[PDB]
This record gives sequence, structure tokens and C-alpha cells, in this order.
Amino acid sequence: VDGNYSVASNVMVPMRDGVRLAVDLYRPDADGPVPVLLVRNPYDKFDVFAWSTQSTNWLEFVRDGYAVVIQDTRGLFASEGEFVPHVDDEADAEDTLSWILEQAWCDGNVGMFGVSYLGVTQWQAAVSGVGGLKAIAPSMASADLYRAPWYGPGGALSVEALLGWSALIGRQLITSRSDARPEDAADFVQLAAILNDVAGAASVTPLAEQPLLGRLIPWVIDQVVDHPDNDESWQSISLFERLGGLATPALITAGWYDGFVGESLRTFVAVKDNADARLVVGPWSHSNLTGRNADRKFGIAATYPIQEATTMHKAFFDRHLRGETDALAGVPKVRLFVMGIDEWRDETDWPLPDTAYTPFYLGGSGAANTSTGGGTLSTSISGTESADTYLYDPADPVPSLGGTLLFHNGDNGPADQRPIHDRDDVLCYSTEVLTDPVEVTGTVSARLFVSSSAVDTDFTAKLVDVFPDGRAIALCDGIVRMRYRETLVNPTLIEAGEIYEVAIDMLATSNVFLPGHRIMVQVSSSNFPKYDRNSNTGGVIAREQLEEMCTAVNRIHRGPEHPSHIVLPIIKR
Amino acid sequence: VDGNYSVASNVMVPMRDGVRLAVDLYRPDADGPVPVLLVRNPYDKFDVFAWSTQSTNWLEFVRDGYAVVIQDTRGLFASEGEFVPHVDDEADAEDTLSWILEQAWCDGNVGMFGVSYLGVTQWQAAVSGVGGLKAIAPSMASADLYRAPWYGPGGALSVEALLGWSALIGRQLITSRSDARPEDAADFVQLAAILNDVAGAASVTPLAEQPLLGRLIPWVIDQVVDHPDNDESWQSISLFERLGGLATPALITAGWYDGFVGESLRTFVAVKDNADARLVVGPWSHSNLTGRNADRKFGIAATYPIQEATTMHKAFFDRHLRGETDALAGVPKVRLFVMGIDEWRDETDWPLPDTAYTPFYLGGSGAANTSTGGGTLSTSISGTESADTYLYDPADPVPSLGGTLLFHNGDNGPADQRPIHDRDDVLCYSTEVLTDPVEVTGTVSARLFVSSSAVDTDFTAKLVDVFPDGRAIALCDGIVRMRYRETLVNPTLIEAGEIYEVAIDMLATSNVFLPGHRIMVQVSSSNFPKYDRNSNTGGVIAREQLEEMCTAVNRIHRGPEHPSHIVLPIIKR
Ligand SMILES: *C1(O)O[C@H](CS)[C@@H](CS)O1
Ligand SMILES: *C1(O)O[C@H](CS)[C@@H](CS)O1
Ligand SMILES: [Cl-]
Ligand SMILES: [Cl-]
Ligand SMILES: [Cl-]
Ligand SMILES: [Cl-]
Ligand SMILES: [Cl-]
Ligand SMILES: [Cl-]
Ligand SMILES: [Cl-]
Ligand SMILES: [Cl-]
Ligand SMILES: [Cl-]
Ligand SMILES: [Cl-]
Ligand SMILES: [Cl-]
Ligand SMILES: [Cl-]
Ligand SMILES: [Cl-]
Ligand SMILES: [Cl-]
Ligand SMILES: [Cl-]
Ligand SMILES: [Cl-]
Repeated sequence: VDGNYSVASNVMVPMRDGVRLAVDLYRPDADGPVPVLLVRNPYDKFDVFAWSTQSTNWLEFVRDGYAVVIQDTRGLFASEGEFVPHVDDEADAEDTLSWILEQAWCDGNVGMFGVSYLGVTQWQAAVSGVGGLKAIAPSMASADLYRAPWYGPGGALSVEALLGWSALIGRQLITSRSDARPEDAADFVQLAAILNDVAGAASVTPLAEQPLLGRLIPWVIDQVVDHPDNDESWQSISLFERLGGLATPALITAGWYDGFVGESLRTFVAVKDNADARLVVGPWSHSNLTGRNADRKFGIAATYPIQEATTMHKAFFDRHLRGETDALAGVPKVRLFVMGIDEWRDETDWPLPDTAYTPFYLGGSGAANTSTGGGTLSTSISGTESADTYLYDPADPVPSLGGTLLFHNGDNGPADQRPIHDRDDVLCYSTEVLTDPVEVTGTVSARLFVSSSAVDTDFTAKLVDVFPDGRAIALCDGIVRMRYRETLVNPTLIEAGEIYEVAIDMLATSNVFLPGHRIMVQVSSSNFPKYDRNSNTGGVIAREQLEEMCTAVNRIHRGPEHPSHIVLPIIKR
Repeated sequence: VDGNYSVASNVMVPMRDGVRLAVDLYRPDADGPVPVLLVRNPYDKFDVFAWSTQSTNWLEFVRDGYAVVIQDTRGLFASEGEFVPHVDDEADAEDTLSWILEQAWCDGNVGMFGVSYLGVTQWQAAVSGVGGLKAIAPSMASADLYRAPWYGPGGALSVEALLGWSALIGRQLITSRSDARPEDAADFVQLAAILNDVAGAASVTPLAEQPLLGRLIPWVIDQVVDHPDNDESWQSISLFERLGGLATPALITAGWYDGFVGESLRTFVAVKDNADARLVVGPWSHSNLTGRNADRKFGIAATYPIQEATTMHKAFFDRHLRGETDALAGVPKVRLFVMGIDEWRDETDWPLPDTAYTPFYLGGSGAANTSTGGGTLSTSISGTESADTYLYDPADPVPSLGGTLLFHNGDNGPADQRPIHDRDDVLCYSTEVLTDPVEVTGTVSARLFVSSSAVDTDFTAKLVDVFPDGRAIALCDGIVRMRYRETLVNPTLIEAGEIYEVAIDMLATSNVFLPGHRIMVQVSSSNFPKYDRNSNTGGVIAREQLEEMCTAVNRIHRGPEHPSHIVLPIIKR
């Protein structure tokens, strides 16, 4: 009967190596075989409520005649084997898809959907070239694990993401244990302590010493902390280069304040020529999909629209798994929440056609240090060769406030920056108060002319919307670790005092700066614990003791000969 | 097969009057009949994700051999009939329970669970004396609709709760419509505008003029706004008096910052002698179960513990629906999140045995106006007859900040009160900085000696924990509308200038004020839009125009002859 279904729990699916993974089957009451959707989940297939509010009302898919299969990944919960992040997911997905294809109840069309880890696994599934896989819908995900979430395009470690997540997995490994252990109760409490104070846990040096996390999940050191370069151990699990080869439709969801935003958007750009790609980007962080934040509210329309997402996914799967060629009529290619005007808007492509990548140059009379310095931003090249200078001290890094934080205060993306404005290592450059709106929608980057007293250091840039009431709301940011200025693969040190021109990848945003506001840029050399602090030594940063580390006198050059600037994706419509 | 189940959608259940309600059946694969759990839902039975993250991982109940029945209430979604809040729920629940009892798959034991409206409906079900109903688990609910959520023990209208909720229902009535209408699109937008600015919507006078809400849901005026007294129209839907008659076990969940907290706790007290009652209270507001707020974090242990709640409910239903007499061994009678120490703690009863209801007297030299006035709190009666005076102007009420707000900024219960401290109509009284911890856990109230220049006015009291860093965190509060000082049923005006002794019911809290903190009380005459503003006229407040309203010179008397005080539930353990 249409609308009706049954659920089979713990159906055991064998992999090529003989290890069995557990799945639940949500199957519609139907005569024949049906199209099937797969979700690969490290957080207990039973616990459907934990992730689904970030995704879709997917029981609707089942009431509409799709089967849904939810799998425990290798070594977790009801599945056999050993858990190690990422490394088995390609082969386990491929084996799972073949098994589904072979079933009486599968009509030979298979899709996937899901958020975060349930999104990353979909790219891993898609690169196996299994013909029966017709569509994916990776939400808040990445096809390159180095670039998101563990490191980034700037070559700094996302220490808060790493510790927070590892603590979360650790806690799961315990609550679910095969045979319960004496140390469990106390370990559980310690992992909670990390989660209640991620910045504190990230502060312990050497970073590479993790007695609890390294024991519970060795991968934390063996893979992540020990591999600061984008080396073969990373490329081995990276899917990105293979994406151009694909012809798989993808429904891609991202958030402006989500740790994966940079990489989600890249996946859209990489697939859009070869197959039907769709993009949806709201003002969300990884753990906050409400549209409400401490000092910034986007309105109820900004709240993750779970029912509309469901309708959209259903239309998408109906088109690609059911051959219903008109299912996506009236559905835009790209849908974006444009902040400032705080409104959803349709677009024909991403990047937007007609994007004017516009330089805004750093200038001003006298020191730019602090928000009451004289730093300016202007579309005109600065008149005179100046330089702003500050001391960066690893023992006192600029604290992270909003942005794409994941676990450490990850529920306040559009954070007010006023608490860090009076600091001397935060350089501020702002436009005059605007009398006309300025839409900035696209990827964002900075070109800075810099020098350091040290042989390595970091530089950060943050785009800020300054409100008339005083609120200075974070929009997007990035970092470059100087050793990785040219390449993430073969780092080289720098000469003290030599001027370098560096690119800072600041991910992306969509904001209208309204009349009465200013456009601002904060420049510094740290953003902790979003990124781990550079030791300023040229050493292996994660193996260094705080006391071993150096301070750095860092300098930003600006003027006609050194035209440092942020490049803004200006839209005029 | 154990673990396995099927789901039947839109099974149509007839009521005594011939109208049919839609249910979904989640039934385990079983030989015989099973125990059954019922959930009565105004927010679409299909949409299980919207409420369930506030409740239980209830699919676990189905995998463990309970049937679960989810019903659309009368007139909503798949159900026939007309929707009017509350009035049909008793008879519709009773009819539904009989129908379940009559089914092949029901073993004659029925329970209920659910949050908010899904909690209120359970008390409505429980008063029908249906023998087969063996247990309920009303979460964040009330047995007296006047006292929560529409008015309160003080006799002021909860205007923000009323408008916010009505806008929410309005939006549902539209999205689900039988035959779609031309006005729908624009009405939808207007209801969003209310939800984005509840305080703004509450500001329009006369309150009783609601062209949009009154048209969409007439009940908003006909029942709620037109009945400011606790009259027979309220008692008609009140379950509270009948609760003493009952012998039904109840698993009761509440939040310290939840609009229903006062009434949830009362239901526990009313049933605990007659049947197995259980209580769980965390630091949550109605829409924020994270334990995280703008200026206050309770730690990850404070996060609504959905899996543990599931285990607890299962143990509870196993005991009362399955006759498993040892199922609740080791499970405490009462479980509370004690703020300050921020820890879960077991208790043997609520109110705690050994509660010392202790007077803290208002004192101080010179005016108590503002946080930098001289207002004090002390366990000793004040030496000298003083009085603090202020002007309350309805056109400028004290704004609501945290507390038990539902829709207007309802996600920040423990709000920092500093933004309203420099105001002249906020009187502040605080203790010296504490050198020993003081646990305040229980119901809280104030006795104030007051006078007014007007023939009616409000008085408010708010308990505040002042942190060493400056944060002044709201804990609990209340109001008395002076016409209702003696009774909620037969109001009488007051004589200008005459001194009255009034009680203010401040609901309940659990907090340890740690050494370094102070205990503080804010006294005023408004708290808007948590409560609607008193017009200071003696009129029908909701029918009055702002321009028609009066200001009031209000006065708090303190000293030996007028010993105004807050009564605090002191625990020493
Ligand atoms: C998702 O499930 O949350 C994590 C944030 S670091 C991420 C890890 S790949 O997946
Ligand atoms: C629950 O579902 O939310 C409402 C807050 S006013 C309440 C109405 S009885 O039930
Ligand atoms: Cl089968
Ligand atoms: Cl394995
Ligand atoms: Cl805002
Ligand atoms: Cl919009
Ligand atoms: Cl464009
Ligand atoms: Cl200026
Ligand atoms: Cl120099
Ligand atoms: Cl040069
Ligand atoms: Cl049947
Ligand atoms: Cl009806
Ligand atoms: Cl805190
Ligand atoms: Cl605890
Ligand atoms: Cl006690
Ligand atoms: Cl003092
Ligand atoms: Cl006088
Ligand atoms: Cl007197």
C-alpha cells in the first residue's frame, strides 16, 4: 500500500575482505523493485534523529516509494571490523552498492544523501564508478580531507576541529564498547572535559602528545598531526582530482559559516560541466542551522528549511533515479541566502556570472593597529609607501570568534569582533561609511605584501561587516602559513626582513553591505584555536614546546610599490 | 523478528461524533498483541524529526516491542474536522484510546509520551479514567492552561507566547490547506513578520485587534485575549483539580527556563502520593535544549540527554505497561540539573526534603534604583523604614531578557541582565559577595509591601546570580497584576497610596551561588513582552489604546514595619 513500509534492523552485509557491516532497510510495500537511497553513518544507524534534522525529512522518500538503507560504518556500533577514519570508506561503499544492486527490491537505481561525514562518504562512493549509482547529495562535505576539515588551503592545522571530533568519536567508541572496561568511566569524563574546553585542550604543547586521544584513536597523531604537508598520505584519501572524470549528478548543500564551505563550493565547480549539479548555501555553521546567533539574527526564513530541502531532494532523485525528465522544472541551479538583505536568491551559476573581482587596497595615515587606528580600504591604489608592524606572540594568539569554527564555540558564525579590536596585533582597515549598497557574493581572497623577523610565521585575513550600532560581524576569513605560501606539498622557509607577496584564500561569502555599514578587513598572524598557532621557528610546529617557540615582529606593507589588497567578488544587480 | 517493524500511514480512526482522525502505526513484527504508546500531535504526524529531538529516540521502543501510534489532532493535516486548541482533546484522546484498546495488536496496556502540546494532551487523556491507559510521560507541559502557557499565577497575559504560537499554527494551517487560497502567500509572509519581531507585534494597541491572527485562528481573541480572569472558560479546560483523584504513573520532564516549569512541577507534586511519579529537570528553555546560551554555558552534560531519556522512559513503561516490577531499580525519583556547580543530582522528593524556606530582606542606604544604587539583601530584618520609588511608563516597559520566554528570544534563558541595569525603574538588591556556597533549589516567591499612584499596576521580581566577571544571570522570575493579588477569579482594584502586601510567585530554580558571586533581586513593574504591560488604569488592558494608558509612580516599602523579602529554598548539604 502506497505510503506504507517496513524496517529490517541489522541486516549484515559482507565486504570483499569478509568483514560484515550492519544496515537497516526501510522498504516500501511494493510489487516490484524500487529506487534505493544509501546513507553511510559513523554515528549509529539506529540514532536517526541526531543527523536527520540537518538533512531531510527522508521518511517521506520511503512513503513515496524509495527504499532507504542506513549503514553503520566499519568497526562502529553493530558493524564488525576496526574503525579508522576515511581509509576504508571507498571500498566499503563500493561493496555496499553492489550488494544493494543485487537485491530483489532494488530496481538498479541507487542514490545517496546525508550531511558532514554522511556527505564525505558520498564522494568516496561516487569515485568507484559503480554504474548503478545515479546521483549523490553531499551536504556540508568535502572531496579533499586535507583542505577540509583537517588542515586547509593555507596549510595550518584545524586543531579545534581535530580535538573536538576525536573527543566525539572517542566518546562513541566507549558508550558502544564490545566488552566494557575499567578505564571507560574516567576516559569518558576526560573527553567531556576536552569538549567543554577545546581551546584549553589545544593549548597543551607539544600538540603531538595526546595520551588519551592518541590511545583511543591513534589516527589523530599517526595521520593528522604527523602529516602537516599535503603529502601522499593525504592525496591517497583525496577524491578531488578524480571529480573532473565523473558524470554523476550532485545536490550540494553548504553553509557560509560551515567548516566545509570552501570545499563544498569547489566540488560544485568541479562537477557542474559534466553533470547536473545543484547548489544550496544558507547562513549556517556546522552545529547551528537555526539562523539565530548571539549578536546576529537572519530571520526565520534563514532557518534550515528541512521540508523544502526534502521536496528538492525528491525532485532531484525523481529526475535521476526515476528518469522523470521534468521533475526539476522551476528549480534553480544555485540557491543562496544573501546576508545583509537576509534573503534567499536564485542564481544561474556559481561563481555568479558577472562577478567583478575588485581590489580594495589597504591605506590610511599612521598605524592601522586596533579598530581606532587609521587603517583604510579603498578601490584606489594608496598614495604613499607605509607599513604597519606588530608583535605576534604564540603564547598570546588572537582568539577565534565565529567564522567557520566547528567544535570550539561553533554555534556563533557571524560573531561580533569587538572583544579583539583593542589588541595591537589586530590591524584594521575599513571603508568610509557606505551610502550605496555593495553586494559581495563569491570566493574571497587577499594579496598581502609581508615581512617577518622570523623564518616562518602566519598571516590571517578576515572580512567584516561593520554595523551602524557598532557590531563588527565576521563574514569569512583565511590564513597562510608562510612555509606553504607557494605550495602545500613542498614547503620552504623565508628570509627574515625580506618582503613577500602572499595569497590568502578566505573561502567565500554572500553579503550585501548596506548603506550605513562599512567594509572592514582584520589582518593578523593568528586565529586560535580555529588554526593552531605558528611557532615562528621553522620547526615541526606540533612537536614544539611553548617555551621553545619565538615571538615575531611582523609587518604589512602598503602603498604604490606594495599594493596589498583584498579581492572582493562585487555583484551589481 | 525482534528489532523489526512495519509502518502504516493514515489509518483513519473515528471519533464519537463521526469525524475521522489520521494516525500512523509503528508496529513490531510479533506473534501476539503488544503494549502501545500514543502521541497526539498538532504539528504533522509525518514530520517526526521536528519534535522527537526534544523527547526520546522512540524508534527504540518499537525495536523493543512496543507499538507506537502517532496521531494528527482534529482538523490538522490528514485529520478531518475543525481545529480549535485544547477543547476537543479530552474526548478525542478518550476515543483514540478505546480504538487502540480494541485492536488485534494491542495487549490492553497503553502509555503516552511527548513534549509541549504532546505533553498537555497526555493530562487530557489521563483524566478520562480509561483503564487501559497505564502511564504517561508529559514533557515540558501543564495541567492548567491558564497558569501555563497563556497567563500565569500572577494574572498577566503571556503575550509573546500567545502571538508566537498563533503565528506558528497560522503558518501550518496555510502550508497544509484543503484548497489553496489567493491570500495565503501574503498571510504567510505577515505571520513570518510576527515571528521575526514578536515584541513589535505585541506592541500594537489595542492588543485585542488582531486582523490577521483573529481571522486565521479566532480562538486567539475569543478565548485567550477576551478572558483575562481565571473564569469558567479556563477551568473548563483545566485538568488540575482532577489530578488528585488519579492513580496514573507519570514521567515528568521540565526545564528551569521553560515556560511550563511552574506547572510541570505542580503536576509532579499533585500526583506523587497516588502513583509512581518521576521528575527530570534540566537547564533548558522551550526551544533551546543545548545547554549553550549567549552568556552562559552549562557544559555538554547539560545537553538534553536524549539516549538516557529513552532508557529512562523504556524502564518506566516496562514497569507500568509490562509489569516488570524491578525495571526502575537504581532509577532516582527526582533528577535535577543543579546550576552553579552545573551538575546532575539525584533527590528523593520535590520539594527537596530539608528545604529551609528562608527570608532575605530588602534594605540598603539611599535609593535602590539601578544596579549602582544601594539596595541590599540580608537574612536580618532591615533597621530603618525606607521606600524606593520609580515611575512605570507603559510606553517604555522593562524589556524581557531570558527567563521563561517562549517565542521572543526564547533561546537564551540565563540572560545577562546588564543591558537593563542603568534604568531607573529597575530596583536592585544584592547580598555581599559570598564566601560560602548557597544552594537555592525549590519553588521561589517574594512578599513585597507596595503602593501605587494608580488603581491597578504590576509588580515583578527576578532572582539573579551575579558573577565575579560582571555577568548578572537571570534564574527565575514572576509578576503580580495587582487586581489579581488575592484571587485570579474575582479581581478588585486598589486604593492609590495604600500599602499592600503582595505575593509574587517566581516559579522555581536550582542554583548554587558560588563564593565570589552575589544573590540579587530585581524589582520592577513590567517585563515585556514576556508579560503584557499593565495600563495602570483598572481598565480591560487588552482593549486599551497606548495613548489612553497612564504612567504610575510605584513604591517598594522596606524596614521593620514593612519587611519586604524574597523567600529562598535554601539547601545545605
Ligand atoms: C561531520 O559528521 O562532522 C565532522 C566535523 S569535523 C566531520 C568530520 S569528516 O563530519
Ligand atoms: C508546545 O508544542 O509549544 C507551545 C508553546 S506556547 C505549547 C502550546 S500548549 O505546546
Ligand atoms: Cl526479506
Ligand atoms: Cl576491519
Ligand atoms: Cl540582527
Ligand atoms: Cl527569503
Ligand atoms: Cl550575476
Ligand atoms: Cl570615515
Ligand atoms: Cl626597521
Ligand atoms: Cl622590495
Ligand atoms: Cl493490518
Ligand atoms: Cl471538527
Ligand atoms: Cl559559562
Ligand atoms: Cl553531571
Ligand atoms: Cl535535601
Ligand atoms: Cl558589598
Ligand atoms: Cl510622597
Ligand atoms: Cl501601613
